[PDB]
Amino acid sequence: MSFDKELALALEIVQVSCKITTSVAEHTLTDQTQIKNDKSPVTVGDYSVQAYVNKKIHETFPEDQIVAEEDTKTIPEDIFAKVCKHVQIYSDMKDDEIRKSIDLGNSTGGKGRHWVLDPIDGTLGFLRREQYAVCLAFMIDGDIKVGVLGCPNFEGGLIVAAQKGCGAKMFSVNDIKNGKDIHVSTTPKTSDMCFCESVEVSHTDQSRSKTITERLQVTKPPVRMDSQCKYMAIASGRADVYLRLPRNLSYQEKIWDHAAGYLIVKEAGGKVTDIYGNDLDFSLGRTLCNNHGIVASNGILHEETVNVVKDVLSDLK
Ligand SMILES: Nc1ncnc2c1ncn2[C@@H]1O[C@H](COP(=O)(O)O)[C@@H](O)[C@H]1O
Ligand SMILES: [Mg+2]
Ligand code: NA
Repeated sequence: MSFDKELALALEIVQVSCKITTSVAEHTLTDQTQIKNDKSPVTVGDYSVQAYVNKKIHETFPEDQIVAEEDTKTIPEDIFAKVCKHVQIYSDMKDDEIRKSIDLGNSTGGKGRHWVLDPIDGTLGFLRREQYAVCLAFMIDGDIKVGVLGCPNFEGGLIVAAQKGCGAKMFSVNDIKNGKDIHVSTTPKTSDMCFCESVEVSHTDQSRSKTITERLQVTKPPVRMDSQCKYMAIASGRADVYLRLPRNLSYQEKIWDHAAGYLIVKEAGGKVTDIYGNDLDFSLGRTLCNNHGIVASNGILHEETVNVVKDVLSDLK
């Protein structure tokens, strides 16, 4: 009823993944960047991490399906070229296996055993040379069992990991053998809360979080940061609350944006719901289709915050 094996695999490959991303970042970023048709960026690093991880997962657990962000549908010839080369540093795949590996990420989730991957979470914070994450989780019937977040730029480079029921833990990117426990903060007044949110204005409503926090009488200004590294701040007590605020009722959050962090905050003693206080349902596919937005906190302040968020956002459509 424990998942030691799934968890040892994830720490192993998230840690290499981090080596892969730091080394991709050693070069100029432009000639390594693609603009998806939807306008979002994706880099040589995303494809390299996802090729390596799907390969390692598929070798070790031949029956599990993978849900991951990227695919090869369209991926320019010269980017692919560089992926290939970054990949062969860590495994012997020919350009063939690499494409096949990246394309294993097409599972629709739901029943059974699924791995959930963000090869680079917050790709923009990666071009920004600021916060970003390799995000891996393992679930069964939409219940998260293992979550790993590797964050090469946060406070020196840190890896946090949790399996269900067994607590939360922090590692250096350099040593995944020696970890420490990790518990959310004990902050009991919302006026003393440090709150966090995305840097991008398209990913969260920063005008309304201002309103919410001003009502909660928050003194300090938001720390704006990219990626699931926001869940990792909640979990280690560096931040108090984390808001992700929608502008409509039609955006559905991707499960590779939330699943690893979700379990890590809960194991470290906090609470994660949506903006109406409902628990996240990871069993309805590739997105959290029965949820609207995110509230992640240290548990102490959750309902107090949710009440004010419900209200500032009762007009979504
Ligand atoms: N309209 C949107 N609302 C919320 N999240 C989004 C939206 N569009 C894209 N995203 C996701 O936000 C993630 C990055 O969030 P962040 O790093 O917090 O800015 C990406 O992985 C996107 O999938
Ligand atoms: Mg990404
Ligand atoms: Na992402």
